[PDB]
Amino acid sequence: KMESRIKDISLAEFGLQDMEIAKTDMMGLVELQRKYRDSKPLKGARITGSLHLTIETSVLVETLYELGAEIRWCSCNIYSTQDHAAAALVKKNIATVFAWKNETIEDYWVCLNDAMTWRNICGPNLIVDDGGDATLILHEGVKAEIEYEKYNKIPEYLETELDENGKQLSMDLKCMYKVLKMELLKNPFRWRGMLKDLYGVSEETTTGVLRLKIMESEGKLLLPAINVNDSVTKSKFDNTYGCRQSLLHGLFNGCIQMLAGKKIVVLGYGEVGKGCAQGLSGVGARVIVTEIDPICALQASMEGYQVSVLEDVVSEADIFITATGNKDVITVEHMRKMKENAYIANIGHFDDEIDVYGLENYPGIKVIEVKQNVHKFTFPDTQKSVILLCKGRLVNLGCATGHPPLVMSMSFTNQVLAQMDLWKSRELVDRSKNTRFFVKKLSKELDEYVARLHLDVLGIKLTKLTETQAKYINVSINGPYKSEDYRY
Amino acid sequence: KMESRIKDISLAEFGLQDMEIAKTDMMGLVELQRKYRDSKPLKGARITGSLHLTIETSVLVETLYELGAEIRWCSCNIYSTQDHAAAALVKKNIATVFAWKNETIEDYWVCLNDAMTWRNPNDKDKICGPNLIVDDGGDATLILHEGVKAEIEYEKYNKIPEYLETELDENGKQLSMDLKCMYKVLKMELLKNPFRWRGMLKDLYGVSEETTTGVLRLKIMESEGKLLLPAINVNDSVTKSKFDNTYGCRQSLLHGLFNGCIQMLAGKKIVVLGYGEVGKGCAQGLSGVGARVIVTEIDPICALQASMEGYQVSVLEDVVSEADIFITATGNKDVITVEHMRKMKENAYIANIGHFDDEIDVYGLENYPGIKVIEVKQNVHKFTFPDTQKSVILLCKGRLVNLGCATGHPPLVMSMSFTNQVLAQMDLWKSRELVDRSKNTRFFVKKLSKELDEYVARLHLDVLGIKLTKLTETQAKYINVSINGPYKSEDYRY
Amino acid sequence: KMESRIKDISLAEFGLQDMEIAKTDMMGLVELQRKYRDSKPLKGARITGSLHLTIETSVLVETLYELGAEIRWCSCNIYSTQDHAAAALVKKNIATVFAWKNETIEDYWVCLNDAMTWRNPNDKDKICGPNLIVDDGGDATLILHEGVKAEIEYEKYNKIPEYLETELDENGKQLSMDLKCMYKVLKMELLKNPFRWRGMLKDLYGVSEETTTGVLRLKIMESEGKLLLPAINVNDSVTKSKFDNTYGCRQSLLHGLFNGCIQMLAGKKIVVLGYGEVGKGCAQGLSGVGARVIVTEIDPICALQASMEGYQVSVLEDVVSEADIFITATGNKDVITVEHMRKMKENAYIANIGHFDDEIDVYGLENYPGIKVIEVKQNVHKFTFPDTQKSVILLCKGRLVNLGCATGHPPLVMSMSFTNQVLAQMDLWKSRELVDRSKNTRFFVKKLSKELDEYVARLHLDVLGIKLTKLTETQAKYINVSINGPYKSEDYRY
Amino acid sequence: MESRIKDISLAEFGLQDMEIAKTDMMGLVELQRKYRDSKPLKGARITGSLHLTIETSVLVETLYELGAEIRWCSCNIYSTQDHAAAALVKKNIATVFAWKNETIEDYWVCLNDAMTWRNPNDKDKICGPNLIVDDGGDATLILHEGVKAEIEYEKYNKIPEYLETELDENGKQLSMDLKCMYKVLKMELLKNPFRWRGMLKDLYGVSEETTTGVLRLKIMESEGKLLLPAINVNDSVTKSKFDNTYGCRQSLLHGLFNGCIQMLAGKKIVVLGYGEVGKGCAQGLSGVGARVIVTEIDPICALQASMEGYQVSVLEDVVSEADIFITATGNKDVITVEHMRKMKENAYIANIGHFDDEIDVYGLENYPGIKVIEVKQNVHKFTFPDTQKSVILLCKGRLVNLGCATGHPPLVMSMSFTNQVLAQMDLWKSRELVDRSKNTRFFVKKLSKELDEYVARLHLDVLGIKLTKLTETQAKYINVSINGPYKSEDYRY
Ligand SMILES: NC(=O)c1ccc[n+]([C@@H]2O[C@H](COP(=O)([O-])OP(=O)(O)OC[C@H]3O[C@@H](n4cnc5c(N)ncnc54)[C@H](O)[C@@H]3O)[C@@H](O)[C@H]2O)c1
Ligand SMILES: Nc1ncnc2c1ncn2[C@@H]1O[C@H](CO)[C@@H](O)[C@H]1O
Ligand SMILES: [Cl-]
Ligand SMILES: [Cl-]
Ligand SMILES: [Cl-]
Ligand SMILES: [Cl-]
Ligand SMILES: [Cl-]
Ligand SMILES: [Cl-]
Ligand SMILES: [Cl-]
Ligand SMILES: [Cl-]
Ligand SMILES: [Cl-]
Ligand SMILES: [Cl-]
Ligand SMILES: [Cl-]
Ligand SMILES: [Cl-]
Repeated sequence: KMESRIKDISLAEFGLQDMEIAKTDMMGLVELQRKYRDSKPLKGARITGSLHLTIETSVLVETLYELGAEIRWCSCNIYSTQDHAAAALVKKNIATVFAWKNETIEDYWVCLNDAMTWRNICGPNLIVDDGGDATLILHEGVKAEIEYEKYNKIPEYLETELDENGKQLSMDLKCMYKVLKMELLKNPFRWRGMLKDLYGVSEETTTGVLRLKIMESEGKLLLPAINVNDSVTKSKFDNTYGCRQSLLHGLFNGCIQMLAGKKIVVLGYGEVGKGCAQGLSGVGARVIVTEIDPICALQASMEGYQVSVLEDVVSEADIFITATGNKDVITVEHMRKMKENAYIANIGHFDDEIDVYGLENYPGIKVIEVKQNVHKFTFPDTQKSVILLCKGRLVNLGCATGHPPLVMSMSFTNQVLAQMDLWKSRELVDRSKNTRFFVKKLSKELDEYVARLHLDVLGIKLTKLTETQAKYINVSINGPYKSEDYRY
Repeated sequence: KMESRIKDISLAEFGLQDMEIAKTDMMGLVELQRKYRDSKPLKGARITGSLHLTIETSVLVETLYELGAEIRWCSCNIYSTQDHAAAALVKKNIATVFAWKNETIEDYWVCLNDAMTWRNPNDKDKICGPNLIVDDGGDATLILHEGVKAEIEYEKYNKIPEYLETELDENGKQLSMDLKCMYKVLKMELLKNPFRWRGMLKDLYGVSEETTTGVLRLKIMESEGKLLLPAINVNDSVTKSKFDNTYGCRQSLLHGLFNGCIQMLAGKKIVVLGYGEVGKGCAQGLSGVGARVIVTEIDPICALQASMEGYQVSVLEDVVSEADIFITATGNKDVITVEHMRKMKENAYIANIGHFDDEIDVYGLENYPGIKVIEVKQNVHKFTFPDTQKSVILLCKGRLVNLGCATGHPPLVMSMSFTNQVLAQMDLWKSRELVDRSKNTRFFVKKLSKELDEYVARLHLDVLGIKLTKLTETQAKYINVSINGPYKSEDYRY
Repeated sequence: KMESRIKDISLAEFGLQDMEIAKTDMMGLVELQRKYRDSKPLKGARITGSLHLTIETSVLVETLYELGAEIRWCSCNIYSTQDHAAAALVKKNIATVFAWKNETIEDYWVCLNDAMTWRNPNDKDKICGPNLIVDDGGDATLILHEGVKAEIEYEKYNKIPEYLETELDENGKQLSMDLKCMYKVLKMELLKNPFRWRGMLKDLYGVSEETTTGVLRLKIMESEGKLLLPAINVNDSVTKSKFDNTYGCRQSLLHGLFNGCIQMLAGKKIVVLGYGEVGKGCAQGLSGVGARVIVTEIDPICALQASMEGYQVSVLEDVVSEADIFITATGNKDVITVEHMRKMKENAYIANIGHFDDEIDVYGLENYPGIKVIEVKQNVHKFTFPDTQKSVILLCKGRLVNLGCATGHPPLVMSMSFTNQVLAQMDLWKSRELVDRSKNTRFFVKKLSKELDEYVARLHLDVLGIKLTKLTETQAKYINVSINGPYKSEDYRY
Repeated sequence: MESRIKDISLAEFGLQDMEIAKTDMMGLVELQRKYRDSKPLKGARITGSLHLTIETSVLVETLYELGAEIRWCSCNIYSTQDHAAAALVKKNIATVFAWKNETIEDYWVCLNDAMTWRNPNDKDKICGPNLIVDDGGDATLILHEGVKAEIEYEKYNKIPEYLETELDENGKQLSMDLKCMYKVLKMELLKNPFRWRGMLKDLYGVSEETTTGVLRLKIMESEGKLLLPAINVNDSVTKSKFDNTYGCRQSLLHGLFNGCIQMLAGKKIVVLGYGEVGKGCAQGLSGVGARVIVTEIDPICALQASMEGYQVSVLEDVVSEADIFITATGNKDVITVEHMRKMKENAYIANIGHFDDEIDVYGLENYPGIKVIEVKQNVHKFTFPDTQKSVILLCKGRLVNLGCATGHPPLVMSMSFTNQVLAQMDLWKSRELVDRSKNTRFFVKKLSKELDEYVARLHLDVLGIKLTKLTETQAKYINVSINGPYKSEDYRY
């Protein structure tokens, strides 16, 4: 496909308006445009992006374009796209987009595959990823081509509708496999052909980084990678403060009830859980925390929160928010013990945290649409119901518009810097000898730079060290100011 | 009009779903239905309501209906109606509704007038008014009193009064759109029947007023001896002012800002003008998500309260150029002027949470010479001045942002406010016989008792799993109160 | 007793230093001194005070002195006196003081009686009483009323009444130490002069009551027609109840706990019994340092307020075995019983912040069969039950922890409370002539006006750099108030 | 030989507080229960330089129950709790040299005494400790400076001139701490010029408790001057994220409430430094209604403060209007005399960073014609002669939480001290690998994440925390062991 696939081009005007307003606070991206718009450090680069296509993301895409790159983009979640944002990008020819709000799981993988396809067929030079789906289709595509040549037929794991243990494959796996199968019939050298020109990936979130580290250990990582999620100016701000506002927005839109005085269980008290808890407390809720890490559990106590095992609180709590990045944290057996009209939502990257499949396929269960992406499930034996927000997917992006511009600018300034780093290192990626790669992070020098670029947004005034002071604490006047192990 | 005027009847199904979910937390109204649905304490009563037609309001209307009343309803703001809620009411024949989201100011007054019009049960042909009124902001009460004034002035000179035909006030300034459109309706009614409004007085037994601003208008009429019917101040029940006004807004304001303002609130300087019941709640919510609240206030006691909560207290002039967002919660007039807005910084957001659009000089802004306006989104406008080229974003034309850009307060707290409403309506209706107009031309404003105020609270304890302690005989005697209450003096401030 | 009784006069220098520092924030008292030191509105008045003798109280006493009054003072609690503050007053001859930290209950009543005793200015040999009383808790008011009762009963049978000699109450139970020691003083005074107390009535013009508990005792006397002098309820001024009671305790409780309890508050389950003016503040402070507050309450309205602030509301029975710390703020009796304390866990801390030691059954605990007690530190005792071998730590024998283990509320907020006191004393004194005892005559309890309540707040705005906004003529008219106030209705709850 | 303390009769009150404190110090209670029989530290001589509080008494008791002989001194002239010191000497747990309100001269004599041990083989001779528990780096400093002084003594065969002078290399007066330390080093060169180097033979390591002391250790490591192995206890997650932050949240307030008579609500309080400590200080101050203004040099920390609703300014722009100033930088000359002269009447100034350098106290006390008066125990009001304005300083610019109050509470100190005991056990168990016949560089290391999580587990029951346990599938999905560790080494919590 050389032209874009979006919902409505006429929404472009509203998108450009929001983009300009958003830029007031996205000073990091505005500075990169101002500074590098003439020198074009990314000239000639082909960038494919798999990341929530929001207004904030449009400014990221615009920044990459102003720096000389050609762009192809898709969203990393079926409900997160903002149609007016997508329209703005195609209206100005900044990028070729394959994204719309409320995609089917089938269309999600077709869009991702389209975004990965470039014309003279070849692939991208760089990848901006959030969740690891773009990275996954690449690696699984290479595996599928190896297995295809070995037996000279379509591999049986792609045609079966079951996994290795007899259980149904997830819809995401079936739809991806379906795309990989269609591509083996067109060209069985497609994916391995892309490797010649791939110079790296920037990964945005915790869950995607986990998938990258697993590949690194096993020696299966096929391109350089930069962990953007673990920059201080991303994990300590986006993950925490972003969700503090973003979760509330999502709950206010999907849940009609008052949060004050309710017992709200936050499962997981990591970077995201901490923020969720702050916001919920901020509007009068009584947060109960669930956690497996004894250090994180103690942190929750120190902030005045009760720490319990879900089993002891499931019958009495009013709302459940999963923020673990784990699997089967809320089971169907848990949901049956919940009380009438208990709300369930997820803010971790995938829909595995809540057993949504088990709930939808429960024998004789009744489901009704309460509103746009909010469903009420009623069990036949007890006659009790539970309300699920946007089928267990990211509520902050599914029921609302995700994090606001200021924090996304910090996350995206890191992305641009990561893309520039990977591109500037092209020459060192020699595949005639080195087919195996590692995950690295951006330096603390750049991490502090990202923070400096956003100080004027909030009228912050930094103090400057004197020569003597700098020497006393043993740091340079211009930084960095802390050790690599410092936790902020 | 004997049939309803709404946006879309097919949205009724979604409305009934939200109503059932909302009822999980609205235990006060659910209890009143359970208790009085058989005895019908309001049987035969004709109730007209002028109050934001939200899902929460649908449950209020349903409660009044289950208690035997016939209902006619309209919204008290052009942007607050939830079309699916309105559809649910007409779908089940609970009430006759005249309301839709995004009404014109002209249609607002026509809807209110329609809601006030009833067909005479004796002679299905003639016109009469309601027996009771549920009001929020005082507009239903205003059209009644101004209608009576207009009829007095009509008979005196035997012609349409000149104050209704002019488009200017007593000083040469343009009348507000709300006054022109109301006057236009009063004029049309003088041509149909010049005894319409005074005719309604025979059967009017009272009004329940929901908000601070409407109560102010009632107290002014009481002092001047111009109040034409009994009134109950629902806003000053402890279970309304200390919960709805404060905790309702804590959530409700944030919802409105999140929907209308795309920016992050954390670290921003947000000015909350007015630190009363509403301002206090607004400040709590804003702080809750990391904002730096600056407070403006005229009351030295309220100003000190703000300091004790860690907030800076300043005059708007000293903070207008640096602050990022402005929230008016004063119940006053011209708190944000055009001269203030010109000194604001690029893309500063302005919003109002007090009952009317007077707090911000919206008329002055829209009519500023050579100003450019553009719609950022549904009910959000960006105004750009021609000389400085700087812009300000206004949320829903300076009207209630919590109801204009969002869905207002959540069910739990509205159930507390509405349980008071039902009790007020039952009180006014039960006192009918004492309202003798052949002699008593003087009416007053009263409040519900503390006994009932505590009752409202008891009805909602199970929603949040609250467990009350019960006094022993000795304890009750020691603190000099009954085991069953009331537990505090009338002057207690909670 | 011409001369004072205090612990150590050499501590006077430190007291005068703290007084000057405290005055930086006590702008209300500093303004009254500046304004009235020349005109002496209280010249010739004899004032007896029964109120915690802290540095803050020294500035109150100094203010009354600069306004022309002669002063005699005692503390209203055996642990609250700050010896350096008492020394400062006697060093400068501002007042005659009878107070020291760690008084015995016996000495407490002797000090109060001494403070009530004055030398007749006409005939130096004879005795008389005060003209005005500054009271906190109602003990000065109590000894007066019980003294009059004792004299009536003395003349009736011409002998010492038997209720004063017995060590038991009407049901066989031991009298409280406070009753025994007061009775012992009243008995001595009947032997010196059986017309002493009734003689004081001739010149008594009123009492200013500082706290909730004392006001309750005044209202009971008012109903029964037993109140023998005019009274002003200072506690219910907005600038007292909404600041002192709430914000004072937010800091003051923490100070007390940090000094008496060695443990960390963060993450602990702390039960606050009573969520009134004081409880609300206690909860804010505790949350502020990471505690998990659980609330007990009998009032459904107050219970709901606690929920809205994110606190769990439970009955003590359901949380007594698991909670770590217990804080009583009810103004009630037997809220923590010995049966409750036996179910508590090892080294659970128990403290009280309500005015008297009745909230916790301290007598029952100290007299429990075979119980072992040990002093952990200055005014902190650990009690160990013999059967379970478990222990509970009690802070300063169940008396005011904020004043017993720490120094009470800080200057800023006490200045607001004490500015009301001075204004109350001036009011009572200026009304002398209207107090005619040759006639019926029932006395009542009244409050200060809102005009004065706002005045108190204005006097403290500069302390925190608060900038008030001023209403325009139009704005004042729109909201129907004077530009200079008052700004709210009498029923407004702030 | 025998201890030096204020009053032995206060011992009974100390033992009472120790037992109460142990209810929450479950980490130390568990170590005692577990290792009291096997005595993993048997035969070890431990010298400690750390605030002698009730909490510290439980640490000392734990080390004793594990078989060590102990000598102890405080690491600050105002932090000692006399009843705690008395308790240790009453039960013969340790030999103590500490009392509240020491003179700077006596502080260094106490530290030197604590470092002195009687040779077990030949009772006549002197030796040093095997292990050192340090907080601030003073025990580590006297050792290194003592070795330097002995090298310079033999070279020139005379007392080095830098020890006799009362001035530094630029003509400025030496700090009292340097003069008094030098005075002790000089006296020891006259008794025995091989004393300090003699201790090196048996030194197996030091556990450093605080940020500032770690900085001093890292400087020595870079320069190749570190003379013994070291463990950075301060950077364990169960120390920096709890003690530094949550400890101060309560501890600062306690100090201010005791030293400052004023109400904190509504006041503009400047917290200089928004690091681990600053964050906690700000939380507590906000908790009681103050309006916190933050000062910071780090753009990342500055942004963190904004996100919590705090204004971030340079001191110059807020010094005339702010009411209270709290230094938490670990830096030098953050509050100067020129700053204090611009402050308003009765502005309060306090420090919570480890040393008194953050505030120019020397400059203030020695200002021409200044008047000083004692407001109370360790609180002084200084009045400038030209403007007539005054500033109140809390405990001469030293740790206000420990100077005006009792420091952090037991729960968090148990977490910090459980790390200490584990560090001491680690250093002692590695003795054999410390071979000085080969002159190797010594480095600073940290405890493992396995142990860091262990410390947290030991304190879960104190607050009734209930941990969830991962299933086999879950553990595999997130790629961790069911028993941990649960996070990567770079994770910031
Ligand atoms: N009182 C206590 O009980 C206690 C407890 C723990 C640590 N400490 C001490 O507190 C100090 C700080 O500890 P930490 O762990 O927070 O250190 P940290 O590095 O975490 O924080 C120090 C902060 O100060 C900032 N800073 C440095 N110089 C500055 C200047 N001139 N102006 C503004 N900001 C400046 C740094 O950027 C940093 O954010 C250390 O001296 C440490 O020993 C004391
Ligand atoms: N408004 C937004 N636009 C784009 N990405 C977002 C937004 N809000 C959150 N995210 C990203 O989505 C990721 C989770 O999929 C987060 O780690 C975050 O970086
Ligand atoms: Cl619990
Ligand atoms: Cl490093
Ligand atoms: Cl229509
Ligand atoms: Cl200011
Ligand atoms: Cl002009
Ligand atoms: Cl005597
Ligand atoms: Cl005057
Ligand atoms: Cl519960
Ligand atoms: Cl054992
Ligand atoms: Cl030499
Ligand atoms: Cl030299
Ligand atoms: Cl500012």
